[PDB]
Amino acid sequence: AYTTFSQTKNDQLKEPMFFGQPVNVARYDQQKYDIFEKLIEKQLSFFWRPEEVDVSRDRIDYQALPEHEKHIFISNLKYQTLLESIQGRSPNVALLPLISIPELETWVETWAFSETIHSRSYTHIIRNIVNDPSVVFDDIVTNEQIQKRAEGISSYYDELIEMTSYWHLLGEGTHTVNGKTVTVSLRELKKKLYLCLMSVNALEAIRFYVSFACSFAFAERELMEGNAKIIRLIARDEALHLTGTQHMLNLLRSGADDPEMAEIAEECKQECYDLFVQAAQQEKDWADYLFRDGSMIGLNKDILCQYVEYITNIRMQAVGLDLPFNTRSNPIPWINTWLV
Amino acid sequence: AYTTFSQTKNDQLKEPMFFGQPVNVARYDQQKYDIFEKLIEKQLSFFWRPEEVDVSRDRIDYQALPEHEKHIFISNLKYQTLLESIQGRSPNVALLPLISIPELETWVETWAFSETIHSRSYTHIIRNIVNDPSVVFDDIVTNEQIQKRAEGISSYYDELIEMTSYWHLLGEGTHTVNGKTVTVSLRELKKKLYLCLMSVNALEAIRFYVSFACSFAFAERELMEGNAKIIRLIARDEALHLTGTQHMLNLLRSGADDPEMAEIAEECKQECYDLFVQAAQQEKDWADYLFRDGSMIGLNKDILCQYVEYITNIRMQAVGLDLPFNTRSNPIPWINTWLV
Ligand SMILES: [Fe+3]
Ligand SMILES: [Fe+3]
Ligand SMILES: [Fe+3]
Ligand SMILES: [Fe+3]
Ligand SMILES: [Hg+2]
Ligand SMILES: [Hg+2]
Ligand SMILES: [Hg+2]
Ligand SMILES: [Hg+2]
Ligand SMILES: [Hg+2]
Ligand SMILES: [Hg+2]
Ligand SMILES: [Hg+2]
Ligand SMILES: [Hg+2]
Ligand SMILES: [Hg+2]
Ligand SMILES: [Hg+2]
Ligand SMILES: [O]
Ligand SMILES: [O]
Repeated sequence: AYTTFSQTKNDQLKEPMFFGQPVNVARYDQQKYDIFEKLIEKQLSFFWRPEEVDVSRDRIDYQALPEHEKHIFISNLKYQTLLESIQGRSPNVALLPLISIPELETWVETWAFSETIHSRSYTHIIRNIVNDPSVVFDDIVTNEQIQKRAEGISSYYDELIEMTSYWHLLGEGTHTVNGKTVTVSLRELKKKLYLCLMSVNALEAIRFYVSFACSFAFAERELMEGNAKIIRLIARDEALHLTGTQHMLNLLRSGADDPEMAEIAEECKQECYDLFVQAAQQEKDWADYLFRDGSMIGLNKDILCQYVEYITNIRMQAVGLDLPFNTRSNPIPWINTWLV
Repeated sequence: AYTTFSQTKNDQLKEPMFFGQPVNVARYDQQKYDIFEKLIEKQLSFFWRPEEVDVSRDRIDYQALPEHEKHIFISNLKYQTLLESIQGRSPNVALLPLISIPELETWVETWAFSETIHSRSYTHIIRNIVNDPSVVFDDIVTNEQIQKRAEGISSYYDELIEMTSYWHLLGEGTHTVNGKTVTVSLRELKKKLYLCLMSVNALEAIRFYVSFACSFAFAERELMEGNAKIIRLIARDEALHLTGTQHMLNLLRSGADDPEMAEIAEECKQECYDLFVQAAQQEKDWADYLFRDGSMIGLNKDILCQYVEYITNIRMQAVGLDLPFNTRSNPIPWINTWLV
């Protein structure tokens, strides 16, 4: 029941963000929520080309790094690459088919595009600091430790995508597919989308910032400057991305959009909460692998765990969730230098 | 089923363009088909922003235009806008779930993004010439003369998408859904893909170029020059888009990527041929509506039909199809000043 151009003439200002009539005409002279049009404009003004960034000094710095520091740097970079690869395609494949207002549709496609740029920036770095990029990339696929911290992200997207396909193909109701009773509930699909959004928020607002911190710890040492410039540009984009999800989520919560969504947000707020807690624990567990061969002066498991609790509390409060961790001050104030 | 991150470590250099294992790691240090990485690079270097183009004098030009000429200009514009709206979302929703090599996946996302920039530019133009955009945007959805090609185009995409979902959910075989038998064949799915692709090639290589001619005729008379500058940038991007689909199609029919595709394409060559002729015929018929109240300088029914046939022959030959029209030289050499 999905269409690349619905023939019904509809008022796009009255459609909900998700699950309404598929978007027809892409117009930008008006919007239901101008925040998304503002995000598109901002992201477009931030356009940057990875290959332009000079990383010729990074090869020297990297090779000069002690084995354990190279391990920290490379493990962190491989994790960023993993998430970036997923973020480049998922917003488009999982969300795009469910959007019913033009400004949000284009925001998602712009957001997804900026992610491929980030992935390209990572190839640019890897390619210039290692002899064979294939070892780094192949390792990303295997290596349980990396897939361990990312566990749950791709599977959630995949589940939303599958449920969406059933909805579009069969419509709401109880069906019989190859002798099996398959239930298709729009309410259930909405919750899956809602929670997918919460997970993407946790991903970009928490997981990536923890990685930024690890990257900048080297920048603080006057090392890996090329990579540092790239991380600064990426973080600049990420701030827009998480701003977008925080708005989608808080707007759905307000009851000003789809009424059922506000009900859903309230109904499963414990799931939203649990999603962040698990995400936070995963970042902590990752520390054991990251520092397996040793840590660095101002970068270890304790400092990383403290930062996770710090950033998690801030992100959760921004979407109206109770705080799971004790409140504390920024364990690494030096990161402000590299951010904003 | 589809996944946003296949856990199997595979060789992306040996996967076919479509239907192979979903792409995991987005890497750009290597590629099976170099052309896609070059197109991404070129498209990025062509980045531009509609808002930066001065279109301040187009409103006065449009108002002074004779009624029939206003009709010609606005009808043409509405058609282009319709097509960009489709091209912005469709490549992503339709092709992404079927791509199995990284360079092709990112090209499609970059190509799609590029299309949203074009849609944004049309809003920029429309807002600075009618000061009442809604009338223009709503007519796109319902205009009978326009909503004929749109239907066929959206139909190919929609059918491919639907068959793709069935394949991903149920796989090949004979299934039952609520008392009905549902057959899923990979051969038929591959044919549909080959068919969207051929149709998209005609959309960008023929349909849009005819519209470019409709647009630059005004520029030749030093009118609607704001619009003209924007169309030049769009046509510049379009050359890359058609180059992309041409390579996809030639690789698929040559048998170097998938022997079954080469086999399938040879079987439906007559269908493809007719598909191309039909597209050309729709563009021709559009002339009766465009010049129903009179034609203009250097542009009329006969000239347009000549250009359609000239362009169609070139594009079809480029993808290995026979020429349906009598050969001739460019009927409007002056167009080359705005194209290539
Ligand atoms: Fe990113
Ligand atoms: Fe992001
Ligand atoms: Fe376009
Ligand atoms: Fe195009
Ligand atoms: Hg998700
Ligand atoms: Hg860190
Ligand atoms: Hg819920
Ligand atoms: Hg919640
Ligand atoms: Hg802690
Ligand atoms: Hg198509
Ligand atoms: Hg024309
Ligand atoms: Hg064919
Ligand atoms: Hg064809
Ligand atoms: Hg003709
Ligand atoms: O990002
Ligand atoms: O295009």
